[PDB]
Amino acid sequence: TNPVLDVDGNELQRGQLYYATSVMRGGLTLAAPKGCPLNVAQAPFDEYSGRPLAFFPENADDDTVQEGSTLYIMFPEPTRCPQSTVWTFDRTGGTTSKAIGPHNSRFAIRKAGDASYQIEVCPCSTGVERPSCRMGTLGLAEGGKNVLLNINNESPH
Amino acid sequence: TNPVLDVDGNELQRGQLYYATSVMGGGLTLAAPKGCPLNVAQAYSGRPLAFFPENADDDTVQEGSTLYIMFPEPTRCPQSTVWTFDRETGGTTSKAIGPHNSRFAIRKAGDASYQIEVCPCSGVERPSCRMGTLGLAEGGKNVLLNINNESPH
Repeated sequence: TNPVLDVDGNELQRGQLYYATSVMRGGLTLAAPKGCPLNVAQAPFDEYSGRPLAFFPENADDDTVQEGSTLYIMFPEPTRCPQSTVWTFDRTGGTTSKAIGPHNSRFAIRKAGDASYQIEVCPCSTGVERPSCRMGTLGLAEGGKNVLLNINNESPH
Repeated sequence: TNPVLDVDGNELQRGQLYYATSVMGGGLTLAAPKGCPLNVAQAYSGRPLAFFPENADDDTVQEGSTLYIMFPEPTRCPQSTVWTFDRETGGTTSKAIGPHNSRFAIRKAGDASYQIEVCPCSGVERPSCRMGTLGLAEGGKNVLLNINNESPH
């Protein structure tokens, strides 16, 4: 079909760590003030490569992530907030609080991937949007005409 | 200290996925009725685990030093897939992280003798099989011994 590749030329595997490193204006993190639900945001300083992401297709298969097929995204690291590190869309931006739902549509928790300077994210089932940097306390993710292009590079290889 | 080896004689890493398989039957999963939150349960080999020392150091899981345990997998419940002793007396799913001093029922520990075990540290005791629909996890004197084996290696 059309798998999503990493910066080395290799496919994306489910449960494996990748950085959402940006070819645009770095990676993504979990950031919110004071309290709790962390919101998905962009990494601040310059050593901040970001936090590693794990992508999980909805159906068990050959565990390869493909372009356009729906999935779940999560930061598989423990956080200071009790909410799930899996991505939710509020309808606002992306939060961390996501259940999983293998029924019919209406579930602002399923994302997807599609190409352009690499791949992109689509909060879609029948197609809703394509997130971009919010921009202003934290570089949150929303949806725009100028959209956040990122390349997925693997944490230890 | 002494590192927790996995079943192949190799150390436990952090982030690396491990199945906490029993020794006499099944691994650990997340389980509850049709209502949230989820509790750690026993049974398949279960669900994979992930261990995170509270210090970013050698990146080895070692005997005694505290750590967080998480299921790095998406769940049907909004709560964190990181462990949290409930103290009201099972293992739940509101895993926060705390660098403050003691009184934090989320950090755990490893203890040898099977091979390794678990402990709620910040210790109180060692978790057992709870048997409280599905078999949860409580701390007791009839401990639950598990062994850590790796998922694609």
